[PDB]
Amino acid sequence: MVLYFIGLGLYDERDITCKGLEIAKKCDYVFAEFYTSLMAGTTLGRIQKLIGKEIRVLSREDVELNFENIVLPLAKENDVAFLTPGDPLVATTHAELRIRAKRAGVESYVIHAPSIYSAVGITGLHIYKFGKSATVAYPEGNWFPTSYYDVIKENAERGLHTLLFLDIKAEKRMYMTANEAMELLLKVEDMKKGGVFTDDTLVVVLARAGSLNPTIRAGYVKDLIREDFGDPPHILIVPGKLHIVEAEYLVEIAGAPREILRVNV
Amino acid sequence: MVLYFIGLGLYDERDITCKGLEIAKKCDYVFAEFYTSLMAGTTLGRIQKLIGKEIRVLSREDVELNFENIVLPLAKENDVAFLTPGDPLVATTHAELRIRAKRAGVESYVIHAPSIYSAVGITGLHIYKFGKSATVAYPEGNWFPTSYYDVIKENAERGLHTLLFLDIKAEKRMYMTANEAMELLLKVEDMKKGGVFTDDTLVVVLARAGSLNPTIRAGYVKDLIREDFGDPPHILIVPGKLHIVEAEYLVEIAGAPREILRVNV
Ligand SMILES: Nc1ncnc2c1ncn2[C@@H]1O[C@H](CSCC[C@H](N)C(=O)O)[C@@H](O)[C@H]1O
Ligand code: NA
Repeated sequence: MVLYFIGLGLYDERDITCKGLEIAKKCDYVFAEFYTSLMAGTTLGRIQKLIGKEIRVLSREDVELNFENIVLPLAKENDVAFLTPGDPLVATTHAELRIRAKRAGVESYVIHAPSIYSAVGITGLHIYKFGKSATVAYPEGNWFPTSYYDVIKENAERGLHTLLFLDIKAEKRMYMTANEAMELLLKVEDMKKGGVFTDDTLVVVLARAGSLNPTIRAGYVKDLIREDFGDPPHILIVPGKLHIVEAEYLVEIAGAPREILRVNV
Repeated sequence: MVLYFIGLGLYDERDITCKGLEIAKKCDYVFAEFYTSLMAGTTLGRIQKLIGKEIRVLSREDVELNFENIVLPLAKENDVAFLTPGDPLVATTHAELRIRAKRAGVESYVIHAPSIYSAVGITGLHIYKFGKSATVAYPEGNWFPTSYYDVIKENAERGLHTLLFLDIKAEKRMYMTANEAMELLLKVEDMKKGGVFTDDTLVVVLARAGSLNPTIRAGYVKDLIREDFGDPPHILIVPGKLHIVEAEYLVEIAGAPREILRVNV
């Protein structure tokens, strides 16, 4: 009578840890959701074939409203697994599902998996220099989210990098690209005019982390805003003050303009 | 002709990803480093047994000074693997190694794995709320470093959580405990008197992230500074103002006192 939260990783079914795989193979019932992120290199079949079980995919509503009615009941008499993209507790609200499990008298365990939050290390930017993170959300009707713009400003003033999770509407199969995120940011800059995000701002794009050939690009907005970074998922990063070696990496590995090697201390 | 940077995960030999294990097994040579961190829930022998390859351990100097004379030469005519605890490229000096690979005409690919950076999500604290990260270092001789205290100050001041890595002496296999870290911080608070870290400060301790039975504890320094958090390694987090959902998780899951539901929200 246990519930396992198991991350599947960044790109394909093999990004799962061996610990999670062996545990998943021996669970009675296996559930999962694919609305918190996109694993571009795999399919449900591949996942099912890898763990040797049929997986019941749950919708956001099934989880947020009926987790305790669909999943927990079974966990009271069996060993149940709940699979998610990346790490199950990073930039999701799944952590609260553990409280529900507790209230239903169900023991829960977390099996971590590679996450985009730590994968940013592949950009060459020192991971400890990242500040507050934010999400660039799609404007809805007359509602135009902008708080993520202030997060960048706040981190930039402190010389810290800003990681920007990009929006996702799984049901509409919509995955915000770094380009769309750059366009939204420019529109917010146009209205707020804080000199936070312009055509001359240096940004970094990481696409399909987890795959062997992710797209890692660094450069000025004016040049990257119309560039093709490949299929989603994407994340956008606005670096703060760069260390010489961060700039060297961005140039040598992310194809940034050599001139960023010239750091303004 | 190929060098693989492969993460070993958080705690034991099963924390590597299925993808990382397959690739490691197919490599001609396998190197590893255990100076940036250790795999406390396993041994070199168990890791070597799992991969079925002999693992040549490299020291900090081997890597930082001679990576190109020890690892890259073999990577020119074979498939080589470089294993590191956690997620590759997280340790600040590792990203530069890919530049060294490029300069040597060696292709490199990164195979991610869980990192404490994302695994701390198990504390219930929202990831986007973490600010700049830092390391608590042991004072030595006439050197009393305190920047990690200022980091906590700048983060907390902006409502952000501060992730604190604790000092480690890999070669001597000696870890700084959360208890020791708190003592130092109270000591630093006594000299700077900035009202950042006191007996009433709320803190979270995460130990053995990755294992199925990690220690997640939250409470005030006055009650935790002498509590036994078990075997290392320990991770210390000084949360900023909490969101009610975070506080509820720390209470129900991390045994935090209900007092935080009114005092720290
Ligand atoms: N492989 C990947 N490459 C690029 N961005 C990714 C990614 N996986 C997730 N993201 C980013 O994160 C968003 C989902 S947020 C949920 C993150 C997940 N729990 C994790 O641990 O990674 C996506 O919309 C995208 O912006
Ligand atoms: Na961070």
